Amino acid sequence: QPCYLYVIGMVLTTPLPDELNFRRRKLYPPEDTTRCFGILTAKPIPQIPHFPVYTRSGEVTISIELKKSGFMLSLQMLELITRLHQYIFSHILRYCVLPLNVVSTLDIDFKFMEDIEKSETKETPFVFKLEDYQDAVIIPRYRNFDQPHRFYVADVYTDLTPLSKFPSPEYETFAEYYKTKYNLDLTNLNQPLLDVDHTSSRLNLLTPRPLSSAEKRKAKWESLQNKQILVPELCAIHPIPASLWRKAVCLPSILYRLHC
RNA sequence: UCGAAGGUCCUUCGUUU
RNA sequence: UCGAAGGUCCUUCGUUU
Repeated sequence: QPCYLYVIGMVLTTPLPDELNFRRRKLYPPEDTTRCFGILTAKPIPQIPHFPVYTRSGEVTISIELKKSGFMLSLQMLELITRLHQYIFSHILRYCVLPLNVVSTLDIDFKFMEDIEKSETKETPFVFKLEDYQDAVIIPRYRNFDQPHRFYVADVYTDLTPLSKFPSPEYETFAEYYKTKYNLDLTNLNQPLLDVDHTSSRLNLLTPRPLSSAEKRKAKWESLQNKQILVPELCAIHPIPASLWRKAVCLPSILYRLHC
C-alpha cells in the first residue's frame, strides 16, 4: 500500500498592518511554532494553488506540500493515526489528519499522544506556575460538565488576584462570586487571573475577521465570553497547547477547499 | 456553548354519514 | 371543523465573569 505524506503550510504573509491594529493585540504567526498538521492519503493530491485563510492575526497562506512519498509503515501505526484524526475532529473539533514536528526535516509528532495519555486536592494549596499558562488552553472545572468550554489564555493579569473587585455589581470579589454561585473555596488567594479568547469553527476563506436573532444573541454571548476573567486554581490545563490549537481550527476551512 | 418559549409556513396522516 | 406526527424559517428569552 503506497503512501503519500503532505504538510499543511501556514505562514503569515500579511500581518495586521499596525494601522489596522488599533488595539495593538498580540499577533500569533503560525511559522513561529514548529508543530504543525499534515494530511495522510493513499492516492496523491491534485496540485492545489496556495490560498489565504483569514484569521484574527492576518492573512495566512495555506500551502499543501508533499514532504515524503512512496513509503508505508506497518498496520498498528496506520491504525493509531486514525485515533488522532478522530481526536482532532471529534474531541478537539466537533483521508487522515495527523500532527507533525521538526527533527531540519519533519516527522510525526512524538510529543502529542503522551500529554493526553498522560492525563488519566488539596489541603496544601494550589501553586501558580507562570510557565504553565504561557501557551495554554484552559477549561473551567466547575461548570458545563457535559461539553466543557475551552479558552485560549489571552493575558495573565498580574495586578489582579481573586480578592480583586468583581466586575459585576452583585458580587464584591471573584472569591465571593465563586463561593456564592458554585460553592467553591480557593486555597490560593495570591494567584493572578487569566484573560481569555475563543474562536472554534467558522469559515475562514472570506473575512468576517444582516444578522438574525439567534446570531445577534451569540454576538453578545461571544463578546462577554472574551471579556471573562478566570481563576487558574479553578481551571484545568488542556494537553494540546494553544499554538497548535490555533492551527487546528483552520482545518475545516482548509479541508473544505481541497474537496471543493 | 447548552437550553427555553411564542409564532409562521410546508410535508404525511387521523377525524363526519 | 377539531386533531396527530415530523420538518422549515422568523421572533423573544435564559445561560458565562
